[PDB]
Amino acid sequence: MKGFAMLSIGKVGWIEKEKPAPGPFDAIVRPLAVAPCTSDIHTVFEGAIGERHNMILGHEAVGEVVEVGSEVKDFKPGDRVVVPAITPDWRTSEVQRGYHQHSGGMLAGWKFSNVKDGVFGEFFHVNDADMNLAHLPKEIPLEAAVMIPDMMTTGFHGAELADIEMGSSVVVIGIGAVGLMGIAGAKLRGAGRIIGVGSRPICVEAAKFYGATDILNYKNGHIVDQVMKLTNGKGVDRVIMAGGGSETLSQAVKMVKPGGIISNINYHGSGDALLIPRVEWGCGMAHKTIKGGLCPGGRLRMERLIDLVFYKRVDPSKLVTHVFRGFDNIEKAFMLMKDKPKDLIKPVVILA
Amino acid sequence: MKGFAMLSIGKVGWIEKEKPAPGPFDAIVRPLAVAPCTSDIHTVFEGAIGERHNMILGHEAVGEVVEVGSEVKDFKPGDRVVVPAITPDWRTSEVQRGYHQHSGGMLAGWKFSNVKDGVFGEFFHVNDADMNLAHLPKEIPLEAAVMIPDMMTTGFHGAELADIEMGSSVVVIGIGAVGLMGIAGAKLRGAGRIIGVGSRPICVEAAKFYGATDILNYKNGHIVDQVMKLTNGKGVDRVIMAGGGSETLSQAVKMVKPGGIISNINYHGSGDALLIPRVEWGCGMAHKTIKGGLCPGGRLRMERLIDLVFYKRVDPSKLVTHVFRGFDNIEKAFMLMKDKPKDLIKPVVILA
Amino acid sequence: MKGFAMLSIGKVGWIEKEKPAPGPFDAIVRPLAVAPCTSDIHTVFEGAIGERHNMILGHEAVGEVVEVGSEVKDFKPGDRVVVPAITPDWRTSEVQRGYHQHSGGMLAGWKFSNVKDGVFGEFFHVNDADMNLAHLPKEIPLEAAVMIPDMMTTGFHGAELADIEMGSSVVVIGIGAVGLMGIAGAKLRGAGRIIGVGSRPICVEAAKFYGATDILNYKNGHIVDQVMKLTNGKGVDRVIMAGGGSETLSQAVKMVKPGGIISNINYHGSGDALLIPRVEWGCGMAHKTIKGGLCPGGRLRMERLIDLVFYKRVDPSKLVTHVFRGFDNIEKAFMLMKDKPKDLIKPVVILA
Amino acid sequence: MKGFAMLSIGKVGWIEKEKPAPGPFDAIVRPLAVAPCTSDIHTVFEGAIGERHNMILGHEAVGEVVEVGSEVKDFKPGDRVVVPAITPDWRTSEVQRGYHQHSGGMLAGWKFSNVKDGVFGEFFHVNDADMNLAHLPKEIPLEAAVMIPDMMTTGFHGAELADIEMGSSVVVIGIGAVGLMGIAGAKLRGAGRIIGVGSRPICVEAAKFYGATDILNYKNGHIVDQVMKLTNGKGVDRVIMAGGGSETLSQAVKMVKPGGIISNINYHGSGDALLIPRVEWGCGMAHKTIKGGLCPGGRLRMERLIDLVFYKRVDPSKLVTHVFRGFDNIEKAFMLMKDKPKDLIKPVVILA
Ligand SMILES: [Cl-]
Ligand SMILES: [Cl-]
Ligand SMILES: [Cl-]
Ligand SMILES: [Cl-]
Ligand SMILES: [Cl-]
Ligand SMILES: [Cl-]
Ligand SMILES: [Zn+2]
Ligand SMILES: [Zn+2]
Ligand SMILES: [Zn+2]
Ligand SMILES: [Zn+2]
Repeated sequence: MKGFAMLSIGKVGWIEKEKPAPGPFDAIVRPLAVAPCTSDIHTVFEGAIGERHNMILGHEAVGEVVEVGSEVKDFKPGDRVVVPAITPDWRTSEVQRGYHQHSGGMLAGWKFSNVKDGVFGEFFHVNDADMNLAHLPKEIPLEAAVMIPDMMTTGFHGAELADIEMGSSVVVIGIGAVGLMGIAGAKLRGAGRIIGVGSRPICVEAAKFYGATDILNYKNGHIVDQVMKLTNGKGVDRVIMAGGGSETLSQAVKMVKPGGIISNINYHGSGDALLIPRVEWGCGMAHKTIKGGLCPGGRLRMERLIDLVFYKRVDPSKLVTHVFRGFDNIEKAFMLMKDKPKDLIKPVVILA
Repeated sequence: MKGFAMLSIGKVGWIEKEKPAPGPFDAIVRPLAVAPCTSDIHTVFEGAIGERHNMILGHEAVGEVVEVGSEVKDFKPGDRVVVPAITPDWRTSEVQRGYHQHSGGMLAGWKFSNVKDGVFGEFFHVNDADMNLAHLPKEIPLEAAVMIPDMMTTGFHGAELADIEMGSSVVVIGIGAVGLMGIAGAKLRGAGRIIGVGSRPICVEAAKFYGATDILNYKNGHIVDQVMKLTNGKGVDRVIMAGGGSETLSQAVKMVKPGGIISNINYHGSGDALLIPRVEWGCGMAHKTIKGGLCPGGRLRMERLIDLVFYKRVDPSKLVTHVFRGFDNIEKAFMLMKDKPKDLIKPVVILA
Repeated sequence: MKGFAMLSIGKVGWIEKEKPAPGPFDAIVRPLAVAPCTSDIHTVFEGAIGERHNMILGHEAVGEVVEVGSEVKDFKPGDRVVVPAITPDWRTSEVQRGYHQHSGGMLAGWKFSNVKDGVFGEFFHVNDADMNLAHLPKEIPLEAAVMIPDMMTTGFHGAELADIEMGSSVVVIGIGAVGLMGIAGAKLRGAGRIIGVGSRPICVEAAKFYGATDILNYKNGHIVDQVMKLTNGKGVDRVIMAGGGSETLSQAVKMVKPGGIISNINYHGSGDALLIPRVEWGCGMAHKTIKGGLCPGGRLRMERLIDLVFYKRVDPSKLVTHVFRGFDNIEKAFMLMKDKPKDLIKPVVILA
Repeated sequence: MKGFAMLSIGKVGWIEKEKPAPGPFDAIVRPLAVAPCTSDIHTVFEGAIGERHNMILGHEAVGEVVEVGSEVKDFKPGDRVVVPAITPDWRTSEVQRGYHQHSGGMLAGWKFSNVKDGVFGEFFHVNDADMNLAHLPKEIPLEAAVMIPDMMTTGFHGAELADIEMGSSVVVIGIGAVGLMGIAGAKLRGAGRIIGVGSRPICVEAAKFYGATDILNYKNGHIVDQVMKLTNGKGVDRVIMAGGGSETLSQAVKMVKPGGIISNINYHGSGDALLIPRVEWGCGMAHKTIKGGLCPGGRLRMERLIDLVFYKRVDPSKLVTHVFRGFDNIEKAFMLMKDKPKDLIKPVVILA
């Protein structure tokens, strides 16, 4: 089979690999719709998580079950499923500890396009079908469904980690796909004011649609100053770091109230360190908590988000600004995330 | 001054009381809009809180500050305010413990028409204005605003206590005003499926408006059997108890999943005890946590709920089915809560 | 092989059964030390979990692995291991929800002597050896180690659910083995005053040993009255229910502060319902949270408790008043739990 | 009256000041025993929190009330009291938010020797006596009690913020007085393995006494390698940062497991930023939570810590390596904190 792979740092291309076969608990799946992630740009062009050789890319897919192992009980060939970007080995210590994202080591629940051939191939392999796949309700369009495995789970996790109080104020820094789902998640956790930070007009409109009550641009002056101005010097209860550089951490510390929470869902891809401003962190005593977490995955996570879409709590289709037909256009969609045109949020490639 | 009072258990009527004066930290407030609460029906007629003599009733008001003590800093004569039903003494050990609702004793945070002349007078007294009042944006209509002091803080507290997971299923038993804000709160906490329980058509329509995806009627079979058939024997993740008898707890225990949470905000004003079904509570080992709390009050709570209304996260006006004008209709509005018309959710009396 | 079995309700005896064989992920273990649980007495003589036929009793063992399936990686024949009383199926929705104790159904994590042949046999079966077994350090005596599978995890879970604040006052109702571990767990969570409730002299001394500052005996007045007296009317921050009838629930509600928490770890094998006193539960608004959970099991839990024993944070050997040797003494140990004598806390039978 | 004070950055001396008078809620207290804090060293000589002129230093005292305001109810002249280091204004939004340490602003709950004359004078002023004083039981000697206002509440807060799981592993970096209480606190939260990092023999002995099961010295290699060695490369569940420079944060991140928590209580007094290592923090996605908080104060905190001392949960007397008599020796003790002789942990000056 063919797949679109990372050949080595800085290099991508189509390659040929043998079609994968399932273990007793696994599934072979055919992608029906897929999408490229900013994370893969980081890993390919920034070397953000080490070198790789001929690793098929991509980890956002809706698919058709093509075969299952003899122990798989809940899925069968022909079943349409949503595939989480995160597909943990479930029988590990980290799972017993409550962190499947890290089953087998740091970030190891994220297999596709990390330590496993991704979804940009004619077939891909899913470990532990029964624990890691969710059935796709026919009422959910492919384009929207494909926003669930990564964009929705990541953005909503930003809002979960934030431990938002009802009616409290939230700043979401960065309004790309993850940030927009951060705003939406924040809204679904009962935030009052939601201040989005960004400027691409299509992101700004998306942001308002998902619940931002205010939009700040980096031109009306420093973001921190603007937030202080909007809040009369009082700052905000929560900050979700969804994009930008690592100087965003400092901005977040400077913007939040003492006792607030800063939630990072941003995949930082470069730099040796992230910096915490000493003084505004109360010299370590301001109770400004800093969290940062890989999105949840697995079947339960998908079914929960599926329910959120099915019952129309959120509509992730607005994230999808580009849709292409055809296997080969995986590459086109991939290059789209690299040069990132100004009208782009998320591309989806339809394969059926 | 005049005030509408409980003369004694089973008796209400207008009385003449001396106009209250403020200590250095207090404000005197004149109401602009008020509403009656079901809980005052309990105390007046079921002696639910013991005997009382000439206690002015009511604890749901938006008002205007008339005078403030020499130590009051943030409010002055003229300001329009939302008054929480719960107005605690803030210098107590329960406050250091984090439970203002019980400052000075169980439920002691609730003073108005509990241990203090309530808001159905030409004027009323607010202890600690700076800590207990919040400015009312002019953008918010009185009939919506008056839903904040009690109905909203109560319904929402049901959803908070419930510790809702994003996408999880919630049953709300009882769809009166509080129950309806429970449904809204659940949605605002990110609930997927929300199953409301109750019959009154007008409540039913408000329940759908606030987020209910299902409405269960007692008399289509016992509620637990209905919930099971809806959820294919799986049960629900959370139950909020907002109305009905004490048998409601057993129903909750039976329908909620192990590891689930049952959140009560209902006033149970009759019977010696509530019953937990031993077997369905796993004989004590089912991790079915049971919680029950008085609504938060104070300035912060009000300010937070106000932001939710102000940024249109919730529209409380659909709670109001009856609007009266003039100080005299307070009586009519109160008795309306006693006989409970079919078309009634919540009555409001507009004064100026 | 032979095992000591529940022949049917009210009847116990030795039976012959075939030696179990392991699946790919399982282990066959031989007991090196075992102990009887009060829970089994309820099962056999009160039919508290339904009738059973020839079900081997017991679920507290330290053992020697004698056989492992082909997929077992961390355990091999000859390994000395601590076996948790709870051995869940790990690949289930309840696990993904964070509740292994309920994997596959309410309490389904508890297999041994519930839905599965228990440890009172020449051999027994442990499902999922890698997830469910823990290595026993040679430095821990068998009799101490066999308190870990159940007594310590249950008792400590009582303190965990109690969510104890440092320096706060805790009452533990019932000072049998579980309550004594409740006392120890509470001290290890940083409780200040710990008030144990019981009368048996041997349990009384042990309670003191594990950290009780006060021991209350019903012969000195109503427990609630006594707690109110000890706390000069203020009550206590937390109550752990570890023994007594279901009337302990009412006592616990009446003695805890508003905002407090009541943690049940007691197995109520009798009655139709537990009763919550209405008034003292603030008619549902006192923020008096009621929790109740089956103990955690599996490998992580065992390994954490082992560390606590290993580093001398707790000494569970004081739970052990009777040490027998040999399989026959299993029956003697069991019956000892039945007609519980006055010098008895926990009996242990050492097999090699 | 006489006071020992910071004249300006890098300068200390005795000065004469007006004896303060109480407001209606305040008390005037004379010190019976005081201790100096490393924090005052940072503020004076590193100008860590900015310029100051004639600010009486010190915020750790046990004292006798010599006058109260007309509104003070629970304290009278002659009463012996433990005075918390943190004495917040209780009627503020931050208190409503649950963060009294920052009442009126970041760190503002900390008044003595921050933005108010401290306890190193013949008298000092305590705002809101009834909320901020605790009675000293006669059973507690002055030297132990004076460890409560700061050392104990700070070290214990480190363990509380760390959210320790029972039997889990903890590294405490820095074993001066605060770190030693961090060790004790962690043991009182049910920690299993506890690894202390530090070198001074007297601290090493105290660390063992308080619960450290291992002790690491910077001399024997990089701390992170040492910890990876003690833990078979698995790292630890929690890290408490209680001393050292800011490079400690990077150490803590490298040391802790994914899903772990890092709790800072160290008062950093120099440098622009603190660095988080990008890679070891999973590029922002390792779920390695960073916390950092000023110690709780107020009456309740003191009362709970008094219980821990009274009921012999912790014996803070071992922190006191130097006791001097006489008011003038405040200077002696303070200079000890500057010079840090190898046998010093905490000095105490007895004034009665
Ligand atoms: Cl096509
Ligand atoms: Cl006051
Ligand atoms: Cl096998
Ligand atoms: Cl003993
Ligand atoms: Cl060990
Ligand atoms: Cl005051
Ligand atoms: Zn991605
Ligand atoms: Zn009410
Ligand atoms: Zn048992
Ligand atoms: Zn200090």
